[PDB]
This record gives sequence, structure tokens and C-alpha cells, in this order.
Amino acid sequence: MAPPLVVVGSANADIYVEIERLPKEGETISAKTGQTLAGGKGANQAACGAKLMYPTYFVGRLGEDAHGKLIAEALGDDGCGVHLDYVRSVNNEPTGHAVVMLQSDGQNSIIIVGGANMKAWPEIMSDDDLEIVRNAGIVLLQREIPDSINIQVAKAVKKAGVPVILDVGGMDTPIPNELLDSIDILSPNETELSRLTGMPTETFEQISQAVAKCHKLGVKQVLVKLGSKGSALFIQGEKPIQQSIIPAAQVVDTTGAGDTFTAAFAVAMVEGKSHEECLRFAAAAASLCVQVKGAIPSMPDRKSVLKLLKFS
Amino acid sequence: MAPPLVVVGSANADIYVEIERLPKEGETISAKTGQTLAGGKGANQAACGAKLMYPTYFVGRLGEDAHGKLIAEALGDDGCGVHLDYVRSVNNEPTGHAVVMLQSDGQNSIIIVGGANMKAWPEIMSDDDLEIVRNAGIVLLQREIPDSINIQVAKAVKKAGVPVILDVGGMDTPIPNELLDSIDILSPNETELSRLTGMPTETFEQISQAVAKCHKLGVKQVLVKLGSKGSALFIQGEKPIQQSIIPAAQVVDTTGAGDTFTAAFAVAMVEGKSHEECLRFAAAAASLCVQVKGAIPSMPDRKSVLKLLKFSI
Ligand SMILES: Nc1ncnc2c1ncn2[C@@H]1O[C@H](COP(=O)(O)OP(=O)(O)OP(=O)(O)O)[C@@H](O)[C@H]1O
Ligand SMILES: Nc1ncnc2c1ncn2[C@@H]1O[C@H](COP(=O)(O)OP(=O)(O)OP(=O)(O)O)[C@@H](O)[C@H]1O
Ligand SMILES: OC[C@H]1O[C@H](O)[C@H](O)[C@@H]1O
Ligand code: NA
Ligand code: NA
Repeated sequence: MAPPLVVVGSANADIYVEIERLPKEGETISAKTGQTLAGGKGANQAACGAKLMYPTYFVGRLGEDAHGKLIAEALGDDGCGVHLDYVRSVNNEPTGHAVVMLQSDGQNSIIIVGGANMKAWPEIMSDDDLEIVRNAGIVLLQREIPDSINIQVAKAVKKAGVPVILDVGGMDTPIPNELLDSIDILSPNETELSRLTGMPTETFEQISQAVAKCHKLGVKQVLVKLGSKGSALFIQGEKPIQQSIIPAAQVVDTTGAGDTFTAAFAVAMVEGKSHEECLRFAAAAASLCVQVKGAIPSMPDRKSVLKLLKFS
Repeated sequence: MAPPLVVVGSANADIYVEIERLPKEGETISAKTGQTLAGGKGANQAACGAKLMYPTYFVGRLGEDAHGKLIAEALGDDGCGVHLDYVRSVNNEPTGHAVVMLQSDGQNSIIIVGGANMKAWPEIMSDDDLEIVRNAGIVLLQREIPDSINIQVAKAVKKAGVPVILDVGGMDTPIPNELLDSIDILSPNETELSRLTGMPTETFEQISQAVAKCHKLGVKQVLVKLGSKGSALFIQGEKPIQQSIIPAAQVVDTTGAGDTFTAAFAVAMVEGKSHEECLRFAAAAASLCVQVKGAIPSMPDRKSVLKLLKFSI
């Protein structure tokens, strides 16, 4: 009954097919194999939070189709234990999905269908949806749903005094200043930090500088994801702190690990942990995540993260 | 219950994405929209039979997943009314699926995942897997499950005396002669007939000679689908029967129409109708199919097929 993690964002069916080579206009080919998996940054972050045994709601839009049931199954009672009260399904849009064509040479080809993620939201968020974010302990957004929705959520949480984190992952359009001005923590990776600031991010000094531009744009806190280099938390009026990776024994699959990092950070934060302990909690979670194939099935339970953290 | 139509074959979730152009290696693109629908040649044919009010069983393999559920729902008691007793689901293979990339010009590019359709069958069919085919009034196969399974089913019927139809739709591989020798009716389109015989099929004379080649490969009856030109039924030693299309008011989506044609022909044949009547009935059912989007959603009910027959000649 603690103030919940509330994730508002995307849910996707990820349709992976293993093919020797791409087809041609008319060519029917046969994949070696194929699998369809629950994904999307919003669903991933919600799954992570629920698996960490923190009360978590997902606010998203699905189609009334098989891929929608796939997501609900993965996230809900028989899966991760996300509260799905505020997920709505519609009959005029497909569940969002991605066709991923892994090829016999190492190259990926992807078709992304935004579907319900981009087209099933209302013009104006319902009072019901806004009520769950007002009652949240913390709110997580990404950029795989319309700016309109992110902005309306951001405004409500700001008035309610609820912290909100915006993951920059998703579409590569500019971020509206009204969104930047209404969020507590911006969370880009190195490449995303560069794209929105038009500055280099090859060195930590360059990163600090792009982050300085972020402060000027209205963002008091930036949680920078650095891949193998770990992460860095920048708070205006303070010294940037850093956390290196907690090295994985083996990197099986980095899919979902940035989402795990972000959501785990949010869980540690809302649990009242220090900034240092938040970064380390998140590092530990991302680390367990990359050691296992897949996205949502790779995400660690609280017991495993805490176990890994114990090590000296 | 009349001796049922028994369809042994494939079930696919059909994943349609509308794009402008096919993407390139390393490249991410966006689609305008999409839809996931119940399909597969086997499930389509069973759905058709069931909608035409003939007792119909589907024998097939599904994964225990959301795509599998989609199929079951579309075919079963709340959908088409297919008897699903002999559908089996496995947890170690995915339900087969097909990514169908529609382009703006008109071409389609397709990736087919065999999944449970190709990989979840036993090496040897058990005799109570085969009990249903032994009780059939007519059996329909396609080429979207393993050759080995098709061979075992056909042989189990031949040694029981009921007609077996093999739709050539599916894999583009040569058909094993062991299979051709065990079926009663082969049903290819023009391209499949040409691929299988290695002969041209651009003219009716050519088609007739390609069919003569089929008669040499041991097949007595060939039901050739000729697209906008209609169809024809060749029976060895007899004059061919030709049937033009029953023209559709509008063509919305031809997906599943060949499946409809073949299954409707089978229903008419198992009900005792004349070859002429069988072809007409099949043409009418395919006509209705092309006027609605989707495969299984577009299957017509028997009354509509008979009404189109009444008023079309
Ligand atoms: N060998 C590793 N061991 C432990 N953690 C790792 C390892 N490699 C990457 N990570 C961590 O897993 C997460 C995902 O890394 P990844 O490189 O895929 O993306 P990122 O740049 O960090 O962030 P984003 O998801 O926004 O792209 C990150 O939190 C990263 O710190
Ligand atoms: N305008 C139309 N009106 C009525 N029937 C049509 C029309 N166009 C195609 N058909 C019929 O729908 C069925 C499928 O037609 P299509 O052209 O898609 O391929 P086909 O070669 O005949 O069969 P297959 O699906 O096996 O390739 C056929 O029975 C065809 O005769
Ligand atoms: O004939 C139609 C079927 O062929 C392919 O198998 C598609 O899945 C489609 O439903
Ligand atoms: Na992973
Ligand atoms: Na159709």
C-alpha cells in the first residue's frame, strides 16, 4: 500500500524472426525460427518494478488483439504482478509491435508499428488516469507515446508534488520545452544526450557540459546512462556522482537492461534510498538483466538484486 | 453426424504490416498500420468447411501461446464451429506465423515461421491421431506441414476408401511421388502447376499438357485454380470441365480465396454434387471471400453461396 510506482508509456509485441537473408518484393521466404515476446519500454519498466516487489501500475493502451493479451499475460497476475487497472484496450488500433529480422550475417532490419501506443490515447487524459499518477510515489515516462500525453501527466504530477522521470528512449524527435520544464529527472543515454543538446558526449567533461545545457533548459536532475561505463547522476547545485557497472559474469543479452536500470533506480529512490545507493541498486539490477536472454524474463526479483549487492 | 470433412494441416497467425517500401539491411522503418489475424491454409480450409455447415474437424499443432489462442478462438464454438478435438498444443514450439509486409505499390513480401506446424508432429502418427481421418467423408491437406505427416495421413485414407485432396499451396519444394501416389485430387494454381511439372502454364493447351504430366505422376484428378480465369477440373480419361469466375462486385482482399475455393469444392463433392455443381459452388464461395478483408473473417455462410449461385448462373 506504499505510494506506487506508476509507469505511463508503451507496450509492444516484439516479433523476432531468424532469417538467412531479407526477402524481395514478392519473395516468400522461410525463417529458421521465430518468437513473439512482450516488450516496449513502458511495459518493461513496469515489469521490472513489479518484479522488485514494489507496488507498480502500468498506464498504457493496447489493441483488442492477441498481442494485447500477450502483454497483459506477461505483466499481470500470472506474470510480473503489475497492476493493470489503467490499461485500456481499443478495437480500432492494433497493439503496438515491432518486426525484428535478425539476419545470417549480424544485421537487423526492423519494422515498427506504433499502433495503440501512438494512436489509442484520448485528446485529453481522463480524470481517472490522472488520479493514479497524482497518488503515485513516483512516475516513469518514456518517448514511445505522444508528447501530448507525457505533458498532461507531467503537469498533474508536478502540481501533486510527485517526482517524475522521463526516459529519452523512443522516438528521436525534439523534446518539447513544456515537457522538460515539468519533469524532475531526465534520463538519456550518451547518444540521446548528444541529440537533444547538439553537443559531444565522448568524454565525461563533454557529458557534464551537455548536462549543463540541460539545467539551462529547465532540468534540475539528469540520470545519464553510460552503457559499459555505468551511469552518472547530475543534480544542479551539487557534484555529479558516478556508478560503474557491477560486472556481469557474461553478457548474454542487453535487451531491456536500460529499462531495468531506470525502473530499479526509481524503485530505490521512492523507497527513500540515498542517491548513491539508488545508482548501485540500479547497476545491480541491470547487471542481472544482461546475464539472461530476453527482456521481461531476464528481469531480476528483489531477492537476487539484494544478493548481488551484498558482495564486497 | 455425416462423415466429416477432415482437414489436416497448418494454422498461422498472419501478421500484416502496411509499409511504403521494404526496409534495407541495418535499417529501421515505420509502418502505417497493421493487423494480426487467424489464418494458415489448414485453418482457413477448416473454417470454410465449418461455415458451409458441413461437420468439420481440424487436425493441427499449435503452440501454447497467444497466437495459438487466437486460432482456437476463431475456429471453435464461438467462431466458425470447427470441431477442435484433435488439435494439440505444445509448450516447446511457437504457433506458426507469417509476417506479411504489404507495400504501397501492390506487391507482398512474406516471411513464414513454421513453428508448431512443422516441428510439433510425432515422427509416427498414433492410430488414434489417425482415427479421425479413418472416419472422414473427405480429407484435405496442404503443404504447410511436413511431407512425412501428409504421406502418413493420405496412406491411412487410401486404405479406407475416402477421397483425399492435396492443395499444393505452401512450400515451394517438389512433391514426393509417394505423396502424389496416395491422394485422389491434386489442386494447384497456375504457378504451382508449372513449378511442379516444370512446364509452362500460360495457355489452356499448356495447362492441359501440364495436367497430362500430372496424370503420369499418378494423379487421376487435378483441380486447377486459374485466378481471374476461373478454374478447371481434369479427370483422367474424361473431358475437362471449365468454370469461369463468378465475378465479385468488388475485390477487397483475395487472401484465403484459394483456400475457400478448395474447401467449398470438397464440401460440394462430399455432399454428392456433380463435378459441374462442385466447381460452380466453389467459384461462388471464392467470389464472396474476395469481397471481405481477412481470411477466416471473409468465409461465407452456405445460404449466401447458394444465393449467389441462384442469381449468377
Ligand atoms: N557488462 C555489463 N555488466 C553490467 N551492466 C552492464 C553491462 N553492460 C551494460 N550494462 C548496464 O546495463 C544497462 C544497459 O546498457 P546499454 O548499453 O544496453 O544501454 P545504456 O546506454 O546504458 O542505456 P539505454 O538503455 O538508455 O540505451 C545499463 O544500465 C548498463 O550500465
Ligand atoms: N474478381 C474475382 N471474382 C471472383 N473470384 C475471384 C476473383 N478474383 C480471383 N478469384 C477467385 O478467388 C480464388 C483465389 O484467386 P487468386 O487469384 O488469389 O489465386 P488462385 O491462383 O486462383 O488460387 P491460389 O490462392 O491457390 O493461388 C480463386 O478461386 C479465384 O478464381
Ligand atoms: O492461403 C492463405 C494462407 O497462406 C498462408 O499460409 C497465410 O497464412 C495465409 O492465411
Ligand atoms: Na536481458
Ligand atoms: Na478475403
